[PDB]
Amino acid sequence: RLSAKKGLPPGTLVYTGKYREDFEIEVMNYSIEEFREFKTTDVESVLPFRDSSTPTWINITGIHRTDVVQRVGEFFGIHPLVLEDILNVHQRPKVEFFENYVFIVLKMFTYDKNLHELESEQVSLILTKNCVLMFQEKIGDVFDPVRERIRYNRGIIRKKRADYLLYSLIDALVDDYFVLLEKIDDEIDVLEEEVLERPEKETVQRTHQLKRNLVELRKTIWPLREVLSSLYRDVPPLIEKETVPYFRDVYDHTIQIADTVETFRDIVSGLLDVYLSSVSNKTNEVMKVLTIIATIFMPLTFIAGIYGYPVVLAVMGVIAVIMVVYFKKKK
Amino acid sequence: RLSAKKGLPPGTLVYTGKYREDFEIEVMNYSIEEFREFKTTDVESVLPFRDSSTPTWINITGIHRTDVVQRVGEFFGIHPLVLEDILNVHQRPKVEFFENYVFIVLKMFTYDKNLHELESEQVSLILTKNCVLMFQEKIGDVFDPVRERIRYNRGIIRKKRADYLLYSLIDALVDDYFVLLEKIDDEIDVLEEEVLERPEKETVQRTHQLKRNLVELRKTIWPLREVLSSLYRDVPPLIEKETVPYFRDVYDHTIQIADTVETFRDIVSGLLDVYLSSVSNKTNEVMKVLTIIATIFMPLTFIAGIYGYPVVLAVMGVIAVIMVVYFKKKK
Amino acid sequence: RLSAKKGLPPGTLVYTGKYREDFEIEVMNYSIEEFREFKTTDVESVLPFRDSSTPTWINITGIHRTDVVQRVGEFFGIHPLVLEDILNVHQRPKVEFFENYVFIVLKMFTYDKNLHELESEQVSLILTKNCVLMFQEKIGDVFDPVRERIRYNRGIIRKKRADYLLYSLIDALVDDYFVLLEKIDDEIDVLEEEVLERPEKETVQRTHQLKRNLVELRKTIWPLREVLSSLYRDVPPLIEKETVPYFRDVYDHTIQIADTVETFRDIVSGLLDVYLSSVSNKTNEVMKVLTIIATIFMPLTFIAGIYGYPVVLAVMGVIAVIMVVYFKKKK
Amino acid sequence: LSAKKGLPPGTLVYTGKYREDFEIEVMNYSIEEFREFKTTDVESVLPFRDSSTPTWINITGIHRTDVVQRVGEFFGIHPLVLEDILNVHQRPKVEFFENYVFIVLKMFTYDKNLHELESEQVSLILTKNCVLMFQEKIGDVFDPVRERIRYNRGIIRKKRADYLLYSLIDALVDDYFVLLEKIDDEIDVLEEEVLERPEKETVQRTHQLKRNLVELRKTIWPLREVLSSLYRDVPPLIEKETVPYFRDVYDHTIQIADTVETFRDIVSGLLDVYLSSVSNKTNEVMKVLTIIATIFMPLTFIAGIYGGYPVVLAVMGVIAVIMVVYFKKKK
Amino acid sequence: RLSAKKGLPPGTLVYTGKYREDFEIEVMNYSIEEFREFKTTDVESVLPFRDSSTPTWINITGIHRTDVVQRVGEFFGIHPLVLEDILNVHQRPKVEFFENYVFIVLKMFTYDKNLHELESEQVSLILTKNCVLMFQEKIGDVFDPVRERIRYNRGIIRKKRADYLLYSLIDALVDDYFVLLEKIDDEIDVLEEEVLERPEKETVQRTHQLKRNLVELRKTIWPLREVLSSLYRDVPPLIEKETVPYFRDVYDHTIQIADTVETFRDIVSGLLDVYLSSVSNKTNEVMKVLTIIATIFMPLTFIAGIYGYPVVLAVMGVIAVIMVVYFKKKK
Ligand SMILES: [Cl-]
Ligand SMILES: [Cl-]
Ligand SMILES: [Cl-]
Ligand SMILES: [Cl-]
Ligand SMILES: [Mg+2]
Ligand SMILES: [Mg+2]
Ligand SMILES: [Mg+2]
Ligand SMILES: [Mg+2]
Ligand SMILES: [Mg+2]
Ligand SMILES: [Mg+2]
Ligand SMILES: [Mg+2]
Ligand SMILES: [Mg+2]
Ligand SMILES: [Mg+2]
Ligand SMILES: [Mg+2]
Ligand SMILES: [Mg+2]
Repeated sequence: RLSAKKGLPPGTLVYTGKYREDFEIEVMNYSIEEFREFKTTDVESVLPFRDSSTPTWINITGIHRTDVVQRVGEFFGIHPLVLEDILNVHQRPKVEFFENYVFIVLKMFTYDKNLHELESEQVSLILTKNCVLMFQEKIGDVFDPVRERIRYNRGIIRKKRADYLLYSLIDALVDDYFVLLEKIDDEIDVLEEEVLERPEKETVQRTHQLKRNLVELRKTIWPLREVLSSLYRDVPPLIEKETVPYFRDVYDHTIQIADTVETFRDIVSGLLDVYLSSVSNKTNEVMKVLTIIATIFMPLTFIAGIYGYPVVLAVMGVIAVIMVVYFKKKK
Repeated sequence: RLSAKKGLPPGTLVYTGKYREDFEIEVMNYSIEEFREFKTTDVESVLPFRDSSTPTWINITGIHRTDVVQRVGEFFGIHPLVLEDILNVHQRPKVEFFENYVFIVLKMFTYDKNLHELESEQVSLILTKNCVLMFQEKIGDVFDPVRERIRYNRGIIRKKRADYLLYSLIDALVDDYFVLLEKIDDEIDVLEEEVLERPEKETVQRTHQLKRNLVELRKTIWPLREVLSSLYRDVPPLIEKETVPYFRDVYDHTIQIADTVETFRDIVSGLLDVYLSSVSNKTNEVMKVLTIIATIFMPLTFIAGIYGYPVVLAVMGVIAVIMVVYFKKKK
Repeated sequence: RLSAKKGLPPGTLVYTGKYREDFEIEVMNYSIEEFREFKTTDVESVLPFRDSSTPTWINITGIHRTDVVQRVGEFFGIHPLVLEDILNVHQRPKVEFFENYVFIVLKMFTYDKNLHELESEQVSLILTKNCVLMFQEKIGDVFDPVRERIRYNRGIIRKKRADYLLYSLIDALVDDYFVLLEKIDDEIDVLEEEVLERPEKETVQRTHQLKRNLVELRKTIWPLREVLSSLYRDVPPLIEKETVPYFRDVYDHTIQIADTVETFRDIVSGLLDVYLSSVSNKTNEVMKVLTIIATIFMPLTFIAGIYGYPVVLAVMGVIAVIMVVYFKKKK
Repeated sequence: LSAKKGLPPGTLVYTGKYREDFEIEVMNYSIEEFREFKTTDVESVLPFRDSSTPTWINITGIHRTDVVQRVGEFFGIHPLVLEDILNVHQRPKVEFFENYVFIVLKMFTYDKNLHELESEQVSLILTKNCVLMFQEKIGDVFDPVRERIRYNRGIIRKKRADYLLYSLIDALVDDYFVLLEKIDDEIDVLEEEVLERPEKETVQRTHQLKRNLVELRKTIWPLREVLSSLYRDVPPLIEKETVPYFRDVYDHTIQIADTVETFRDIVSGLLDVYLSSVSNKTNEVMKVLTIIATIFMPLTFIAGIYGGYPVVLAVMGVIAVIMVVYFKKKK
Repeated sequence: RLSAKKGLPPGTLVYTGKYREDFEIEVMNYSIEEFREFKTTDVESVLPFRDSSTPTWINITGIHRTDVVQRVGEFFGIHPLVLEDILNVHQRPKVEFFENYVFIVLKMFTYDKNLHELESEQVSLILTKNCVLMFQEKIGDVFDPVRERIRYNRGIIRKKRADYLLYSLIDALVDDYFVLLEKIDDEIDVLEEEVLERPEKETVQRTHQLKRNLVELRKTIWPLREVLSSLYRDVPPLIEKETVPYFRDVYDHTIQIADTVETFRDIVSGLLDVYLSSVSNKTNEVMKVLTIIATIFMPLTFIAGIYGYPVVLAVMGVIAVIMVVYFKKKK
């Protein structure tokens, strides 16, 4: 549903999401020499991989299938509290370190331009033995470049173990926030136009909309930085002075992303005061126009009114040009 | 608000609340095999349970009955300073660890929609031997799902000891803040309508009212996070590498709740500036309308006035349509 | 008053106060069995008490008598730097722990309602041997309930030693901040009326006045929290696992008072923006009234003016009622 | 001027603005006797380096970089320190070297009525039995300290050179109280003009004061850190001797910081108070326009339809007093 | 030119910059005795210098030449992750310490006055053995004074080793921020003119522009302080109690720069509210002018209108001077 699933016992596997469309399993098992890869929708087929001596990346898509999550969960010996965190998708990103596995929760965003609105999808990962278990809400992810790298043997991914695969997955995900930040920079640039130039009713709507989107963004990003901070200065089954430099590089991007997001909160928050000033000033002009038209034709209509002749007209042009050369000392 | 109860000695048991309606004791004593449960209003009947070898949940409702709190207090060996903390309900949530008992104070909120106003109830808990003493201000709580779990033997609560009962009750209370958060989100959504759309006198009232409610909400939630932080990374008679994972899960929700509350403070604080801009932009129109009507009929009334003929009327139509085709360059 | 007392040597006893009215000494010496109490204005009479084996509370009122403070100071062996801190009354509250005495400086406030203005008095205390030396600026304090408790043997104060007397004195003073907070809450409640309802010139005065008063209040309360924090987690001649729980209870109120004060800063800071919005929105009405009256009687006065007949009056009523049934589509 | 770029680390440039005067001034003293003189020949003060009795060498006019160099080398002061002496745009600070303490402070001047504040840097070096002092321009706050050595007041003559350093820092810190007093006056004057004399130059002074307060805070906060460091640290500062004295300056330092925060806070609101005073006058100016408008608009119209007589005047007084008794329902 | 370079393996050397114009290498190898210096565009010629026993400063300009960076990188044994950080030009400044080298990334700014806009260039440094490798985007730097010092044997740079050269290069770069800060102080001084004096549409543009520039500036300066904080209290191959005092001096400038940047954020952020008030008040005055002209010539045009004689004119002068001596009680 949404943020209530109340009075249920601790271990209860409920998908609180909204995507119940697809379901797919996808394995990739690889070594320095060779690699295999397949999709199935039968779970019992991927369970043997728990015991590979070679890296495997099991990617379960469509976790609305709580049955499936439970089965994989029990088989790999994952705590029910963890499985529950997998299936509840309104949640702090986070990392927890257990005996024989690392658990990570991350968000993966989408921004629709022009209908200025942003959705997220939760991704969970579990490193354990030679496996990276991945859990997703819906088909469509940012991990495609990583598949190619295993498939077409690019980079060093094939030489390296399962922890480096975790790295590689996290790095693909963090990098995507750069795409997202670029799109948001464009809305900001568009919006600081309308503000001091197209003053309007729907212009104020979009400002607030962006501010709101930024707050949501900040809410994910700051714990995301903490995730990567934790992965970097910590380290159990992450082959150490080996992969640690790589986590640190993602940690760095994380810090960059956080900084850029603060920068936007900052720029945007002033934006309304810029609009307020653009409009109060458009008021000032309307006022001046009213006031000069008023200030000449008020006495002129008065002296023409005291009745009850080209010397009246002449006084009417004298006190009319001493107005206009007084609104040459302001206006 | 009874925020004063001054010049009384440290040990003094005064209920500073406002609920003096009901009174009830309710025991639930349980084990893996069987369970018993009853209500009474005679205190002497519950005191034997102090020495159970099996988990017990004594729940005393209506702590306006200071005499009752004193008796239970003294019998379980609870410090007078703690008993006074129980009866005084204007207070930081908190945890205090003593020799043979943990003491906890929490708040439990109620939001009345439409009459946009929020009340709270304090709940105190004392874990000690195999007991969870609970103290409440008035009938009606969030612990109902927990009773069913003991009654109908759901979950694992019956296999686990008194500390897990503590957990289970806190967990039930923390979860309720999610209900409350959802209701507040709705007011926020409703309010960012009226602000940029139904500009009004009572609209500004509700904004402030919400802001106020948010501040009160923040005041409780932040120390609440600290309560659950303390329970998690600490631990005396809380069967350790057993129940600790559970408190941690509540700790997490606490962090989520905190985060969500900052997000509302943030969104709402801007809401007045959104209103300001919605209104400064409106005034502008009333001004333009006044100014065009002014600016044509000011000189037209003047030249018609300098007379005190269809060539006058013709000049009056020429300088009237050169106005209207100049407010086609703005307005 | 006052505030500079420059280029004087370190040890210099100047009263920088403003109260030079009264002077009084008042002793209360007590034990489990019996108690004595008296007032004097002769100092040499109180000095023997330094060597009681029983708790004594010497209360010197009117420290403008720097001579007296010096005498008592030297006799109990109190550092001249401390005596100077006693007599200088613009000053962070604080605690300083010396060899054979604790020194404490606190403020004690008065809020005059209706003439919305707040004064304070400084109170100093020195625990040393079996004495609590108290120093005050002017007659009238909050310690009256404490006298009663010694006099009429209430509570446990008579069983306990001098440190518990210090506690009692501090506890009485902190509790008075509750009184003061309640009075401030009332001004806030009254002020958030005038803001969105009686918009006015003197209304803005009171807001600022209150904000100012709150800043002054925050300035004292935050270091007050630090005083009590320090007394609680520290402890020399404070009979330990005895009186510590009691300091801890004051510590708790201190935190509550701090929290409440932040809450007011928060609430009040928005209050001007509420007024701004209440006025920017009214201006609107005054504008519309001007604009309707303007917009009908501008052209009506023009056509009646083109003349220098019940078909003129009929056109004047037709275009007058097509206005009013157009301000039935707004206004 | 704070550019002096691409010069090697050791470069002695005076980046100040005061090149007027130059003077040396020694005061050497002991418990028994004291000598003091002025010179402008440096070689005369260098012998003092080896006193067994406290000396206070005060060099005024450090635009004389040659002099600073000579004293520097002779006392064995690192060129990096010497450069910090001559560069006057700089965080106040304390640096502890092998055989000396180095301290940099600011010393302010506020000119009332031309609401503007200048500073002068003071450096100090404690080393052996010397306190070297370096100033930009004649005129300092140290006069009371000279008298105390001259006229053997206080205890300065009994105590060593570290107590002299204290005495000098204490004199300088105290001066900030003078400066804070003067600033409190501007604040009190300004919160008049804001809600009472609304004006163009009123807004100027607000900003000006805000700016002054930011510069002030910039110096005061590191100043607190200087004194914090001197207090809880201590090498050649005769310990449980002079430590109490540094601590007392430390306290003033904290009081000064707290008072400055109080002003930042008070003043920051001050513009919103002005905004509200004006948006409201707007309201009044509006009402006045609107009543005058609303009666004399129709009255000028009916007198205009011609083209009756004390029956028109009577209708003109009726619809004129039904206005005024309608602006008895608002206004 | 973006910040997306997505789905590429960790080690990938892409120049994400925008300057592809020049390319140059420039070595300076020096010792106490003598020095050599040359430019080349052939890389293989500089590689031998890796093994100098004497300090060398290799400065590669035009890192768009990724091939060159790769070659120097591998030969000096620099990790591909660092190389990638060299070529990626959008990036937290930072320091990373590896086995046999220190890596540092810094920015180097340019402010164009009058077209109020600021660009930056990245500079990377690697201290390794007796080399400082420097990497730049485009010809033109701040390091010229440092070349002179080696060339014309000034300062102590020739006596000192490679770590002092690093210091010298970082010190040159940090110093330039003072130039940049001076230029920005000028815009602020100019802008707080236009705000309270030349109120205008393009005046608000520049304010925002400057705020934006400040935020970007702050983004670089803060991690910059962290860079130099890290170099100072850390230290591997930086000859310790030797060069550390020097890094500390840069550290200090860094702190100063940060403090100055906060000061500007602070000053500038209020600048819009100053403009708002300067304009709302130009509203207030325009209003008063309209309202006095209105308020006299409204009734005067009415009584001259009631028809249908020097006693009419006399009443018209009486009620015209009782207005003007009523706008001597306000206005
Ligand atoms: Cl790779
Ligand atoms: Cl359960
Ligand atoms: Cl008591
Ligand atoms: Cl050098
Ligand atoms: Mg749950
Ligand atoms: Mg009490
Ligand atoms: Mg969980
Ligand atoms: Mg605002
Ligand atoms: Mg003093
Ligand atoms: Mg308590
Ligand atoms: Mg330098
Ligand atoms: Mg320096
Ligand atoms: Mg003191
Ligand atoms: Mg990459
Ligand atoms: Mg990188």
